[PDB]
Amino acid sequence: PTQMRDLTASQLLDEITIGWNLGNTLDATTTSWLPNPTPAQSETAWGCPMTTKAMIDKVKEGGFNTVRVPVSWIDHTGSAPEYQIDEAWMNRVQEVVNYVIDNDMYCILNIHHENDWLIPTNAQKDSVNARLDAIWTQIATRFGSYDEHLIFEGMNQPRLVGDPNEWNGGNQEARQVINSYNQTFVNTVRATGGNNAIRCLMVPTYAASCSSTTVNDFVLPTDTVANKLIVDIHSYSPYNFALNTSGTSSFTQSDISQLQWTLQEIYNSFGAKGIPVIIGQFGALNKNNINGRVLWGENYLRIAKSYNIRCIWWDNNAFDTSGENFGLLNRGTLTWQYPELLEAMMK
Ligand code: NA
Repeated sequence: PTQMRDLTASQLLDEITIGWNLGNTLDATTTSWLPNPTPAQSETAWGCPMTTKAMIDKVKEGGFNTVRVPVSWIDHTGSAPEYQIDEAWMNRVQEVVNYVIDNDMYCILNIHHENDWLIPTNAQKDSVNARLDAIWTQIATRFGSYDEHLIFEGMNQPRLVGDPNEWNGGNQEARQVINSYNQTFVNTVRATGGNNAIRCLMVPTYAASCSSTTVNDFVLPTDTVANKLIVDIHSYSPYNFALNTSGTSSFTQSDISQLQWTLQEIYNSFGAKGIPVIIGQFGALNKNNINGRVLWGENYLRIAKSYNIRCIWWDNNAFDTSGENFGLLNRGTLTWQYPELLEAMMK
């Protein structure tokens, strides 16, 4: 176990500058077509090249001092009830985490696309809580020796898949059950002891969404140490410009006003109430609209800083694919594909 400062979440978040997601990488799943992938088969399954320290070096040089490492464990988790995590996968995750930690950066490690089993209903609650404890015990034990620069995030976007309001707050039952899942995660990490007793921990709302219904029903977990919990909100806003592939590519003054209200709501919901909050995912799709995204990006970061809210770009290394093109660092050439946009978010 390494020497660790006893920092509050607010103090830790003030040392972050801006963050970068290693997207569509260790979070890639193959569930429907390749059971039991080896670590490399998963990491490359969605088209990204295998990750290198040189990549993270470049992220740091670009002005980011924090990397979120989204990790999907489902394809690497054994049968119930032991839910043994494949040793080779745990080893590879640790290698990538070390690319960040060895760069003196902050690192956020989570569980990501677990929705096949992580279902927020009363019927599933006991079974899901049992598996959360099984896997977070393994993960927290492997990484317990790390200092304050490593943050555990208990879940990504827990939600009611298939429900008419899946992406609209679900139902009250789902929002309340997610409170139990967040509490189990905190309980499981703290029980491993050591540095994990005072590590900062991140928890999402329903779908990591900030809205009246997800905020109203949210219950901050009870903890065994003071001021170590952080809420993660994902906010690809304004929606029509930043997230909707069939929405406008123009960014207007009205969009600036909407962004002001949206990020203000994140602050008023959590930071204004003594709950530290981070925007763990944000971005704007490539719509062949560099001038629009530059104006969007300058205003997003300006407003975020005015509420002291840190932001983490979702970088999925996709530029002109058939899908969501949120790439920023071209991993194939180790070059920034849209340097104007990087500068807009670093100024
Ligand atoms: Na599995």
